[PDB]
Amino acid sequence: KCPLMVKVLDAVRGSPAINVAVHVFRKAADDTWEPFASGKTSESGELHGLTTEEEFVEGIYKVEIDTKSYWKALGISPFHEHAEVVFTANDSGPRRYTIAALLSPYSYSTTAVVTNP
Amino acid sequence: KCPLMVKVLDAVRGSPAINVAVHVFRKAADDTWEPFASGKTSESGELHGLTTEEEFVEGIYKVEIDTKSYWKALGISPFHEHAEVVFTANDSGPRRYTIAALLSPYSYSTTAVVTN
Amino acid sequence: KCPLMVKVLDAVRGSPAINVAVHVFRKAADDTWEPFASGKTSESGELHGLTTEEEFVEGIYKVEIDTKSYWKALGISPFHEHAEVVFTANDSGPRRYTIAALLSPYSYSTTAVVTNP
Amino acid sequence: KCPLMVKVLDAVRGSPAINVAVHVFRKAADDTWEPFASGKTSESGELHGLTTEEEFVEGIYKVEIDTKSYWKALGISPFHEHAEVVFTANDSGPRRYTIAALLSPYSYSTTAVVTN
Ligand SMILES: COc1cc(/C=C/C(=O)/C=C(O)/C=C/c2ccc(O)c(OC)c2)ccc1O
Ligand SMILES: COc1cc(/C=C/C(=O)O)ccc1O
Ligand SMILES: COc1cc(/C=C\C(=O)O)ccc1O
Ligand SMILES: COc1cc(/C=C\C(=O)O)ccc1O
Ligand code: NA
Ligand code: NA
Repeated sequence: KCPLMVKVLDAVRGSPAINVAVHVFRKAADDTWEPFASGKTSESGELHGLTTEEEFVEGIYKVEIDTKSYWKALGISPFHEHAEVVFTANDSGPRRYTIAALLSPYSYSTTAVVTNP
Repeated sequence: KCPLMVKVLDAVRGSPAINVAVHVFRKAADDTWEPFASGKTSESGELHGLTTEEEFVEGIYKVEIDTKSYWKALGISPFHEHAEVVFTANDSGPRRYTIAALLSPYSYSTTAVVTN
Repeated sequence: KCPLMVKVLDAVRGSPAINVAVHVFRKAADDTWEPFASGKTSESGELHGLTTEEEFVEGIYKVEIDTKSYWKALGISPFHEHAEVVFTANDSGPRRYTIAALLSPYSYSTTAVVTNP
Repeated sequence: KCPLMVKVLDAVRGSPAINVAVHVFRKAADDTWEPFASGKTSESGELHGLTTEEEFVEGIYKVEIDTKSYWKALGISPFHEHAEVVFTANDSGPRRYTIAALLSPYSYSTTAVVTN
Protein backbone atom coordinates (compact mmCIF):
# COMPACT_ATOMS: atom_id res chain seq x y z
CA LYS A 1 0.00 0.00 0.00
CA CYS A 2 2.58 2.48 1.16
CA PRO A 3 5.45 2.39 -1.21
CA LEU A 4 3.95 1.43 -4.58
CA MET A 5 0.42 2.19 -5.73
CA VAL A 6 -1.15 1.89 -9.19
CA LYS A 7 -4.22 3.74 -10.42
CA VAL A 8 -5.90 3.15 -13.78
CA LEU A 9 -8.59 5.27 -15.46
CA ASP A 10 -10.72 4.74 -18.57
CA ALA A 11 -10.80 7.80 -20.86
CA VAL A 12 -13.66 6.39 -23.00
CA ARG A 13 -16.13 5.85 -20.15
CA GLY A 14 -14.91 8.46 -17.65
CA SER A 15 -14.52 5.83 -14.97
CA PRO A 16 -11.96 3.89 -13.01
CA ALA A 17 -10.62 0.95 -15.01
CA ILE A 18 -11.80 -1.91 -12.79
CA ASN A 19 -10.30 -5.41 -12.38
CA VAL A 20 -7.30 -4.61 -14.61
CA ALA A 21 -4.37 -7.01 -14.11
CA VAL A 22 -1.07 -5.41 -13.09
CA HIS A 23 2.28 -7.23 -13.03
CA VAL A 24 5.40 -5.80 -11.41
CA PHE A 25 8.93 -6.98 -12.19
CA ARG A 26 12.36 -6.06 -10.83
CA LYS A 27 15.57 -6.30 -12.84
CA ALA A 28 17.89 -8.96 -11.39
CA ALA A 29 21.69 -8.96 -11.28
CA ASP A 30 21.75 -10.92 -14.55
CA ASP A 31 19.69 -8.16 -16.24
CA THR A 32 16.57 -10.35 -16.47
CA TRP A 33 13.09 -9.34 -15.29
CA GLU A 34 12.16 -11.19 -12.12
CA PRO A 35 8.53 -11.33 -10.97
CA PHE A 36 8.08 -8.96 -8.03
CA ALA A 37 4.35 -8.55 -7.33
CA SER A 38 0.96 -8.54 -9.07
CA GLY A 39 -2.67 -7.72 -8.45
CA LYS A 40 -5.91 -6.38 -9.92
CA THR A 41 -7.37 -2.88 -9.76
CA SER A 42 -10.35 -2.44 -7.45
CA GLU A 43 -13.71 -0.84 -8.16
CA SER A 44 -11.96 2.50 -7.59
CA GLY A 45 -9.31 1.70 -10.22
CA GLU A 46 -6.67 1.41 -7.50
CA LEU A 47 -4.23 -1.32 -6.62
CA HIS A 48 -2.72 -1.23 -3.15
CA GLY A 49 -0.80 -3.76 -1.16
CA LEU A 50 1.63 -4.74 -3.91
CA THR A 51 4.69 -4.53 -1.67
CA THR A 52 6.17 -3.34 1.61
CA GLU A 53 8.86 -0.95 2.75
CA GLU A 54 11.14 -3.89 3.51
CA GLU A 55 10.67 -5.65 0.15
CA PHE A 56 10.74 -2.54 -2.06
CA VAL A 57 14.47 -1.96 -2.25
CA GLU A 58 16.52 0.00 -4.78
CA GLY A 59 16.16 -1.36 -8.25
CA ILE A 60 14.82 -0.97 -11.74
CA TYR A 61 11.14 -1.89 -11.76
CA LYS A 62 8.63 -2.54 -14.51
CA VAL A 63 4.90 -2.11 -13.99
CA GLU A 64 2.96 -3.84 -16.78
CA ILE A 65 -0.76 -3.09 -17.01
CA ASP A 66 -2.88 -5.56 -18.99
CA THR A 67 -4.80 -3.02 -21.02
CA LYS A 68 -5.47 -5.42 -23.90
CA SER A 69 -7.63 -7.78 -21.81
CA TYR A 70 -9.45 -4.77 -20.38
CA TRP A 71 -10.46 -3.39 -23.77
CA LYS A 72 -11.25 -6.78 -25.27
CA ALA A 73 -13.73 -7.45 -22.44
CA LEU A 74 -15.53 -4.22 -23.39
CA GLY A 75 -15.75 -5.25 -27.07
CA ILE A 76 -12.89 -3.07 -28.24
CA SER A 77 -9.88 -4.31 -30.18
CA PRO A 78 -7.14 -2.03 -28.85
CA PHE A 79 -3.73 -1.11 -30.22
CA HIS A 80 -1.37 -1.95 -27.37
CA GLU A 81 -0.49 -5.27 -25.87
CA HIS A 82 -0.19 -3.54 -22.50
CA ALA A 83 0.85 -0.26 -20.93
CA GLU A 84 4.11 -0.49 -19.06
CA VAL A 85 6.39 1.85 -17.19
CA VAL A 86 9.99 1.20 -16.33
CA PHE A 87 11.79 3.24 -13.67
CA THR A 88 14.59 3.28 -11.13
CA ALA A 89 13.19 3.32 -7.57
CA ASN A 90 14.70 4.52 -4.26
CA ASP A 91 18.03 5.75 -5.70
CA SER A 92 18.16 8.52 -3.10
CA GLY A 93 16.45 6.58 -0.32
CA PRO A 94 12.89 5.26 0.10
CA ARG A 95 10.10 7.07 -1.70
CA ARG A 96 6.42 6.45 -2.23
CA TYR A 97 5.38 5.91 -5.83
CA THR A 98 1.97 6.27 -7.42
CA ILE A 99 1.83 5.13 -11.04
CA ALA A 100 -1.25 6.49 -12.77
CA ALA A 101 -2.38 5.34 -16.21
CA LEU A 102 -5.11 6.82 -18.39
CA LEU A 103 -6.36 4.46 -21.06
CA SER A 104 -7.87 4.78 -24.53
CA PRO A 105 -8.05 2.09 -27.19
CA TYR A 106 -5.19 3.57 -29.28
CA SER A 107 -3.47 5.69 -26.66
CA TYR A 108 -2.33 5.75 -23.06
CA SER A 109 -0.78 8.29 -20.74
CA THR A 110 1.13 7.57 -17.60
CA THR A 111 2.51 9.69 -14.90
CA ALA A 112 4.28 9.15 -11.61
CA VAL A 113 3.72 10.92 -8.34
CA VAL A 114 6.75 10.45 -6.10
CA THR A 115 6.70 11.59 -2.48
CA ASN A 116 9.17 11.47 0.39
CA PRO A 117 7.80 9.62 3.46
CA LYS B 1 -0.89 28.17 -43.31
CA CYS B 2 2.36 29.30 -41.77
CA PRO B 3 1.95 30.94 -38.40
CA LEU B 4 -0.91 28.96 -36.79
CA MET B 5 -1.76 25.31 -37.42
CA VAL B 6 -4.13 23.00 -35.55
CA LYS B 7 -3.89 19.20 -35.57
CA VAL B 8 -6.44 16.87 -34.00
CA LEU B 9 -6.11 13.13 -33.32
CA ASP B 10 -8.66 10.53 -32.21
CA ALA B 11 -7.39 8.28 -29.39
CA VAL B 12 -10.34 5.87 -29.69
CA ARG B 13 -10.00 5.00 -33.37
CA GLY B 14 -6.27 5.69 -33.77
CA SER B 15 -6.82 8.13 -36.59
CA PRO B 16 -6.82 11.79 -37.49
CA ALA B 17 -9.96 13.51 -36.25
CA ILE B 18 -11.51 14.57 -39.55
CA ASN B 19 -14.14 17.28 -40.15
CA VAL B 20 -13.73 18.76 -36.70
CA ALA B 21 -14.83 22.39 -36.42
CA VAL B 22 -12.27 24.80 -35.04
CA HIS B 23 -12.82 28.44 -34.13
CA VAL B 24 -10.07 30.87 -33.19
CA PHE B 25 -10.72 34.03 -31.20
CA ARG B 26 -8.59 36.93 -30.05
CA LYS B 27 -9.13 38.71 -26.75
CA ALA B 28 -10.38 42.28 -27.28
CA ALA B 29 -9.44 45.33 -25.18
CA ASP B 30 -12.74 44.92 -23.30
CA ASP B 31 -11.88 41.27 -22.47
CA THR B 32 -14.44 39.85 -24.90
CA TRP B 33 -13.57 37.16 -27.45
CA GLU B 34 -13.45 38.50 -31.01
CA PRO B 35 -13.74 36.07 -33.94
CA PHE B 36 -10.38 35.67 -35.66
CA ALA B 37 -10.34 32.57 -37.87
CA SER B 38 -11.99 29.17 -38.27
CA GLY B 39 -12.08 26.02 -40.34
CA LYS B 40 -12.55 22.25 -40.29
CA THR B 41 -9.82 19.66 -39.99
CA SER B 42 -8.81 17.85 -43.18
CA GLU B 43 -8.58 14.13 -43.83
CA SER B 44 -5.19 14.30 -42.12
CA GLY B 45 -6.69 15.94 -39.02
CA GLU B 46 -4.98 19.21 -39.88
CA LEU B 47 -6.17 22.74 -40.27
CA HIS B 48 -3.88 25.14 -42.12
CA GLY B 49 -4.43 28.58 -43.64
CA LEU B 50 -6.05 30.09 -40.56
CA THR B 51 -4.08 33.33 -40.63
CA THR B 52 -1.09 35.16 -42.04
CA GLU B 53 2.03 36.54 -40.40
CA GLU B 54 0.77 40.11 -40.81
CA GLU B 55 -2.59 39.37 -39.17
CA PHE B 56 -1.24 37.21 -36.33
CA VAL B 57 0.03 39.79 -33.85
CA GLU B 58 0.85 39.39 -30.16
CA GLY B 59 -2.33 38.88 -28.11
CA ILE B 60 -4.30 36.29 -26.21
CA TYR B 61 -5.88 33.69 -28.48
CA LYS B 62 -8.43 30.96 -27.90
CA VAL B 63 -8.62 27.91 -30.11
CA GLU B 64 -11.96 26.17 -29.57
CA ILE B 65 -12.31 22.67 -30.96
CA ASP B 66 -15.88 21.31 -31.26
CA THR B 67 -15.18 17.89 -29.82
CA LYS B 68 -18.76 17.34 -28.72
CA SER B 69 -20.08 17.34 -32.29
CA TYR B 70 -17.27 15.04 -33.34
CA TRP B 71 -18.10 12.37 -30.71
CA LYS B 72 -21.83 12.75 -31.30
CA ALA B 73 -21.26 11.97 -34.97
CA LEU B 74 -19.53 8.75 -33.86
CA GLY B 75 -22.38 7.84 -31.51
CA ILE B 76 -20.16 8.16 -28.47
CA SER B 77 -21.27 10.14 -25.43
CA PRO B 78 -18.69 12.76 -24.54
CA PHE B 79 -17.89 14.73 -21.43
CA HIS B 80 -16.72 18.10 -22.73
CA GLU B 81 -18.72 20.76 -24.59
CA HIS B 82 -15.52 21.47 -26.53
CA ALA B 83 -11.78 21.60 -26.06
CA GLU B 84 -10.36 25.08 -25.84
CA VAL B 85 -6.80 26.18 -25.68
CA VAL B 86 -5.97 29.70 -24.49
CA PHE B 87 -2.50 31.18 -24.88
CA THR B 88 -0.53 34.37 -25.47
CA ALA B 89 1.09 34.37 -28.90
CA ASN B 90 3.25 36.92 -30.66
CA ASP B 91 5.00 38.92 -28.02
CA SER B 92 8.70 38.74 -28.85
CA GLY B 93 7.28 39.14 -32.37
CA PRO B 94 5.88 36.49 -34.75
CA ARG B 95 6.42 32.81 -34.04
CA ARG B 96 5.20 29.54 -35.59
CA TYR B 97 2.55 27.70 -33.55
CA THR B 98 1.11 24.22 -33.88
CA ILE B 99 -1.70 23.45 -31.46
CA ALA B 100 -2.15 19.69 -31.23
CA ALA B 101 -5.03 17.95 -29.50
CA LEU B 102 -5.52 14.28 -28.71
CA LEU B 103 -9.17 13.41 -28.11
CA SER B 104 -10.99 10.82 -26.05
CA PRO B 105 -14.64 10.94 -24.98
CA TYR B 106 -13.87 11.83 -21.35
CA SER B 107 -10.37 13.28 -21.75
CA TYR B 108 -8.23 15.41 -23.98
CA SER B 109 -4.63 16.44 -24.13
CA THR B 110 -3.20 19.47 -25.87
CA THR B 111 0.35 20.52 -26.55
CA ALA B 112 1.94 23.40 -28.39
CA VAL B 113 4.86 22.99 -30.73
CA VAL B 114 6.48 26.36 -31.24
CA THR B 115 9.24 26.16 -33.85
CA ASN B 116 11.70 28.47 -35.67
CA LYS C 1 -16.51 17.74 -1.57
CA CYS C 2 -19.06 15.28 -2.83
CA PRO C 3 -20.25 16.43 -6.17
CA LEU C 4 -17.31 18.30 -7.71
CA MET C 5 -13.65 17.62 -7.01
CA VAL C 6 -10.53 18.89 -8.80
CA LYS C 7 -7.11 17.27 -8.77
CA VAL C 8 -3.99 18.77 -10.33
CA LEU C 9 -0.62 17.07 -10.93
CA ASP C 10 2.76 18.38 -12.08
CA ALA C 11 4.33 16.27 -14.84
CA VAL C 12 7.73 18.02 -14.56
CA ARG C 13 8.27 17.34 -10.85
CA GLY C 14 6.18 14.19 -10.39
CA SER C 15 4.19 15.80 -7.62
CA PRO C 16 0.81 17.22 -6.78
CA ALA C 17 0.44 20.78 -8.08
CA ILE C 18 -0.01 22.61 -4.78
CA ASN C 19 -1.83 25.91 -4.09
CA VAL C 20 -3.12 26.19 -7.68
CA ALA C 21 -6.10 28.56 -8.03
CA VAL C 22 -9.26 27.04 -9.49
CA HIS C 23 -12.30 29.06 -10.60
CA VAL C 24 -15.66 27.48 -11.43
CA PHE C 25 -18.35 29.18 -13.51
CA ARG C 26 -21.87 28.21 -14.55
CA LYS C 27 -23.56 29.41 -17.73
CA ALA C 28 -26.54 31.66 -16.93
CA ALA C 29 -29.81 31.98 -18.84
CA ASP C 30 -28.33 34.91 -20.78
CA ASP C 31 -25.44 32.68 -21.94
CA THR C 32 -22.89 34.51 -19.77
CA TRP C 33 -20.46 32.84 -17.34
CA GLU C 34 -21.52 33.43 -13.76
CA PRO C 35 -19.07 32.83 -10.90
CA PHE C 36 -20.00 29.59 -9.14
CA ALA C 37 -17.17 28.61 -6.77
CA SER C 38 -13.39 28.85 -6.37
CA GLY C 39 -10.57 27.52 -4.25
CA LYS C 40 -6.93 26.43 -4.14
CA THR C 41 -5.44 22.95 -4.41
CA SER C 42 -4.09 21.49 -1.18
CA GLU C 43 -0.72 19.90 -0.50
CA SER C 44 -2.17 16.74 -2.07
CA GLY C 45 -3.10 18.62 -5.26
CA GLU C 46 -6.80 18.25 -4.41
CA LEU C 47 -9.59 20.76 -4.10
CA HIS C 48 -12.68 19.67 -2.21
CA GLY C 49 -15.59 21.57 -0.82
CA LEU C 50 -16.30 23.64 -3.92
CA THR C 51 -20.05 23.00 -3.84
CA THR C 52 -22.90 20.95 -2.44
CA GLU C 53 -25.54 18.58 -3.75
CA GLU C 54 -28.15 21.32 -3.38
CA GLU C 55 -26.16 24.03 -5.18
CA PHE C 56 -24.76 21.85 -7.98
CA VAL C 57 -27.76 21.73 -10.28
CA GLU C 58 -27.97 20.92 -13.98
CA GLY C 59 -25.98 23.31 -16.07
CA ILE C 60 -22.98 23.98 -18.24
CA TYR C 61 -19.94 24.49 -16.01
CA LYS C 62 -16.44 25.76 -16.64
CA VAL C 63 -13.52 24.82 -14.42
CA GLU C 64 -10.58 27.17 -15.02
CA ILE C 65 -7.24 26.19 -13.49
CA ASP C 66 -4.65 28.96 -13.12
CA THR C 67 -1.72 27.06 -14.54
CA LYS C 68 0.13 30.19 -15.66
CA SER C 69 0.64 31.51 -12.10
CA TYR C 70 1.71 28.03 -11.02
CA TRP C 71 4.48 27.76 -13.61
CA LYS C 72 5.60 31.36 -13.25
CA ALA C 73 6.16 30.82 -9.51
CA LEU C 74 8.49 27.92 -10.38
CA GLY C 75 10.50 30.08 -12.80
CA ILE C 76 8.91 28.70 -15.95
CA SER C 77 7.26 30.80 -18.63
CA PRO C 78 4.47 28.49 -19.78
CA PHE C 79 2.40 28.41 -22.96
CA HIS C 80 -1.18 28.48 -21.68
CA GLU C 81 -3.03 31.19 -19.86
CA HIS C 82 -4.89 28.48 -17.95
CA ALA C 83 -6.27 24.99 -18.35
CA GLU C 84 -10.03 24.90 -18.52
CA VAL C 85 -12.71 22.31 -19.02
CA VAL C 86 -16.28 22.98 -20.02
CA PHE C 87 -18.99 20.36 -19.55
CA THR C 88 -22.69 19.75 -19.04
CA ALA C 89 -23.37 18.40 -15.53
CA ASN C 90 -26.27 16.34 -14.12
CA ASP C 91 -28.21 15.97 -17.41
CA SER C 92 -29.42 12.53 -16.35
CA GLY C 93 -29.61 13.26 -12.63
CA PRO C 94 -26.96 14.03 -9.99
CA ARG C 95 -23.47 12.65 -10.54
CA ARG C 96 -20.15 13.04 -8.82
CA TYR C 97 -17.43 14.64 -10.92
CA THR C 98 -13.67 14.49 -10.49
CA ILE C 99 -11.77 16.75 -12.89
CA ALA C 100 -8.12 15.74 -13.08
CA ALA C 101 -5.47 17.85 -14.80
CA LEU C 102 -1.88 16.91 -15.57
CA LEU C 103 0.35 19.90 -16.23
CA SER C 104 3.48 20.59 -18.26
CA PRO C 105 4.76 23.99 -19.36
CA TYR C 106 3.59 23.56 -22.99
CA SER C 107 0.96 20.88 -22.54
CA TYR C 108 -1.88 19.74 -20.34
CA SER C 109 -4.17 16.73 -20.17
CA THR C 110 -7.49 16.56 -18.47
CA THR C 111 -9.88 13.81 -17.78
CA ALA C 112 -13.15 13.40 -15.95
CA VAL C 113 -14.22 10.61 -13.67
CA VAL C 114 -18.00 10.60 -13.35
CA THR C 115 -19.75 8.33 -10.87
CA ASN C 116 -23.36 7.73 -9.87
CA PRO C 117 -23.99 8.32 -6.13
CA LYS D 1 9.70 5.52 -44.39
CA CYS D 2 6.25 4.27 -45.26
CA PRO D 3 5.00 1.58 -42.94
CA LEU D 4 6.38 2.63 -39.53
CA MET D 5 7.07 6.18 -38.37
CA VAL D 6 7.87 7.50 -34.89
CA LYS D 7 7.31 11.09 -33.77
CA VAL D 8 8.41 12.51 -30.44
CA LEU D 9 7.42 15.84 -28.85
CA ASP D 10 8.74 17.66 -25.77
CA ALA D 11 5.97 18.97 -23.49
CA VAL D 12 8.38 21.04 -21.37
CA ARG D 13 9.94 23.10 -24.15
CA GLY D 14 7.06 22.95 -26.65
CA SER D 15 9.24 21.54 -29.39
CA PRO D 16 10.08 18.40 -31.30
CA ALA D 17 12.25 16.07 -29.25
CA ILE D 18 15.39 16.01 -31.37
CA ASN D 19 18.19 13.42 -31.36
CA VAL D 20 16.18 10.92 -29.36
CA ALA D 21 17.32 7.32 -29.76
CA VAL D 22 14.66 4.85 -30.81
CA HIS D 23 15.00 1.08 -31.02
CA VAL D 24 12.42 -1.25 -32.53
CA PHE D 25 12.24 -4.93 -31.67
CA ARG D 26 10.11 -7.83 -32.85
CA LYS D 27 9.01 -10.65 -30.56
CA ALA D 28 10.69 -13.94 -31.50
CA ALA D 29 9.09 -17.41 -31.35
CA ASP D 30 10.85 -17.96 -28.01
CA ASP D 31 9.34 -14.73 -26.61
CA THR D 32 12.65 -12.85 -26.70
CA TRP D 33 12.98 -9.39 -28.27
CA GLU D 34 14.88 -9.46 -31.56
CA PRO D 35 16.42 -6.24 -32.90
CA PHE D 36 14.45 -4.97 -35.88
CA ALA D 37 15.27 -1.32 -36.61
CA SER D 38 16.55 1.84 -34.95
CA GLY D 39 17.41 5.48 -35.48
CA LYS D 40 17.41 8.95 -33.94
CA THR D 41 14.69 11.55 -34.29
CA SER D 42 15.34 14.40 -36.72
CA GLU D 43 15.12 18.13 -36.12
CA SER D 44 11.37 17.73 -36.62
CA GLY D 45 11.17 15.02 -33.93
CA GLU D 46 10.50 12.40 -36.59
CA LEU D 47 12.05 9.10 -37.44
CA HIS D 48 11.32 7.68 -40.88
CA GLY D 49 12.91 4.91 -42.93
CA LEU D 50 12.81 2.31 -40.16
CA THR D 51 11.50 -0.52 -42.31
CA THR D 52 9.89 -1.48 -45.60
CA GLU D 53 6.52 -3.01 -46.41
CA GLU D 54 8.15 -6.35 -47.24
CA GLU D 55 10.06 -6.53 -43.95
CA PHE D 56 7.21 -5.30 -41.72
CA VAL D 57 5.10 -8.42 -41.29
CA GLU D 58 2.43 -9.19 -38.69
CA GLY D 59 3.98 -9.69 -35.25
CA ILE D 60 4.40 -8.08 -31.87
CA TYR D 61 6.68 -5.05 -31.96
CA LYS D 62 8.26 -2.93 -29.27
CA VAL D 63 9.29 0.65 -29.90
CA GLU D 64 11.66 1.78 -27.14
CA ILE D 65 12.35 5.49 -26.89
CA ASP D 66 15.39 6.52 -24.81
CA THR D 67 13.71 9.33 -22.91
CA LYS D 68 16.11 9.13 -19.99
CA SER D 69 19.10 10.18 -22.09
CA TYR D 70 17.05 12.97 -23.64
CA TRP D 71 16.11 14.52 -20.25
CA LYS D 72 19.61 13.99 -18.88
CA ALA D 73 20.98 15.99 -21.80
CA LEU D 74 18.62 18.82 -20.78
CA GLY D 75 19.71 18.62 -17.13
CA ILE D 76 16.27 17.53 -16.02
CA SER D 77 15.80 14.56 -13.71
CA PRO D 78 13.41 12.05 -15.24
CA PHE D 79 11.29 9.26 -13.86
CA HIS D 80 11.31 6.64 -16.61
CA GLU D 81 14.24 4.56 -17.90
CA HIS D 82 12.62 4.85 -21.33
CA ALA D 83 9.22 4.93 -22.97
CA GLU D 84 8.25 1.73 -24.69
CA VAL D 85 5.26 0.99 -26.80
CA VAL D 86 4.28 -2.63 -27.46
CA PHE D 87 1.68 -3.55 -30.08
CA THR D 88 0.64 -6.16 -32.63
CA ALA D 89 1.07 -4.86 -36.17
CA ASN D 90 0.42 -6.47 -39.53
CA ASP D 91 -2.26 -9.05 -39.04
CA SER D 92 -4.96 -8.24 -41.57
CA GLY D 93 -1.88 -7.59 -43.72
CA PRO D 94 0.30 -4.45 -43.98
CA ARG D 95 -0.89 -1.19 -42.48
CA ARG D 96 0.64 2.27 -41.98
CA TYR D 97 1.63 3.08 -38.39
CA THR D 98 2.68 6.31 -36.74
CA ILE D 99 3.71 5.96 -33.11
CA ALA D 100 3.61 9.37 -31.45
CA ALA D 101 4.96 10.15 -28.01
CA LEU D 102 4.62 13.28 -25.92
CA LEU D 103 7.30 13.55 -23.24
CA SER D 104 7.51 15.13 -19.81
CA PRO D 105 10.04 14.31 -17.10
CA TYR D 106 7.57 12.35 -14.95
CA SER D 107 4.96 11.45 -17.58
CA TYR D 108 4.53 10.40 -21.15
CA SER D 109 1.66 9.83 -23.50
CA THR D 110 1.66 7.70 -26.62
CA THR D 111 -0.88 7.28 -29.37
CA ALA D 112 -0.98 5.34 -32.60
CA VAL D 113 -2.26 6.79 -35.83
CA VAL D 114 -3.04 3.95 -38.19
CA THR D 115 -4.02 5.27 -41.62
CA ASN D 116 -4.92 3.94 -45.10
C1 LIG E 1 -5.51 14.24 -16.84
O1 LIG E 1 -4.22 13.69 -16.57
C2 LIG E 1 -4.08 12.47 -15.96
C3 LIG E 1 -4.55 12.28 -14.67
C4 LIG E 1 -4.40 11.04 -14.06
C5 LIG E 1 -4.88 10.80 -12.68
C6 LIG E 1 -3.97 10.61 -11.73
C7 LIG E 1 -4.34 10.37 -10.33
O2 LIG E 1 -5.49 10.04 -10.06
C8 LIG E 1 -3.31 10.52 -9.29
C9 LIG E 1 -3.50 10.20 -8.00
O3 LIG E 1 -4.67 9.74 -7.57
C10 LIG E 1 -2.41 10.41 -7.02
C11 LIG E 1 -2.47 11.57 -6.38
C12 LIG E 1 -1.55 12.06 -5.33
C13 LIG E 1 -1.51 13.43 -5.11
C14 LIG E 1 -0.68 13.96 -4.12
C15 LIG E 1 0.10 13.11 -3.35
O4 LIG E 1 0.90 13.66 -2.40
C16 LIG E 1 0.05 11.74 -3.57
O5 LIG E 1 0.82 10.90 -2.80
C17 LIG E 1 0.48 10.75 -1.42
C18 LIG E 1 -0.78 11.21 -4.55
C19 LIG E 1 -3.79 9.99 -14.74
C20 LIG E 1 -3.32 10.19 -16.03
C21 LIG E 1 -3.47 11.44 -16.64
O6 LIG E 1 -3.01 11.63 -17.91
C1 LIG F 1 0.82 11.03 -27.67
O1 LIG F 1 0.24 12.13 -26.98
C2 LIG F 1 -0.12 13.25 -27.68
C3 LIG F 1 0.15 13.32 -29.03
C4 LIG F 1 -0.20 14.45 -29.76
C5 LIG F 1 0.13 14.43 -31.20
C6 LIG F 1 0.98 15.32 -31.71
C7 LIG F 1 1.29 15.26 -33.15
O2 LIG F 1 0.77 14.36 -33.84
O3 LIG F 1 2.08 16.09 -33.63
C8 LIG F 1 -0.83 15.53 -29.15
C9 LIG F 1 -1.12 15.51 -27.78
C10 LIG F 1 -0.79 14.39 -27.02
O4 LIG F 1 -1.06 14.33 -25.69
C1 LIG G 1 -16.94 12.13 -36.49
O1 LIG G 1 -16.74 13.24 -37.36
C2 LIG G 1 -16.64 12.99 -38.70
C3 LIG G 1 -15.75 12.04 -39.18
C4 LIG G 1 -15.68 11.79 -40.55
C5 LIG G 1 -14.72 10.79 -41.08
C6 LIG G 1 -14.95 9.48 -41.02
C7 LIG G 1 -16.15 8.94 -40.35
O2 LIG G 1 -17.23 8.88 -40.98
O3 LIG G 1 -16.04 8.54 -39.17
C8 LIG G 1 -16.49 12.49 -41.44
C9 LIG G 1 -17.40 13.45 -41.01
C10 LIG G 1 -17.51 13.73 -39.66
O4 LIG G 1 -18.39 14.66 -39.21
C1 LIG H 1 18.15 16.77 -25.32
O1 LIG H 1 18.54 16.04 -26.47
C2 LIG H 1 19.13 16.72 -27.49
C3 LIG H 1 18.54 17.86 -28.02
C4 LIG H 1 19.17 18.55 -29.05
C5 LIG H 1 18.55 19.76 -29.64
C6 LIG H 1 18.58 20.95 -29.03
C7 LIG H 1 19.19 21.11 -27.70
O2 LIG H 1 20.43 21.28 -27.61
O3 LIG H 1 18.44 21.11 -26.70
C8 LIG H 1 20.39 18.11 -29.56
C9 LIG H 1 21.03 16.98 -29.06
C10 LIG H 1 20.44 16.26 -28.03
O4 LIG H 1 21.04 15.15 -27.52
NA1 NA I 1 21.95 6.20 -4.25
NA1 NA J 1 -32.24 15.46 -18.47
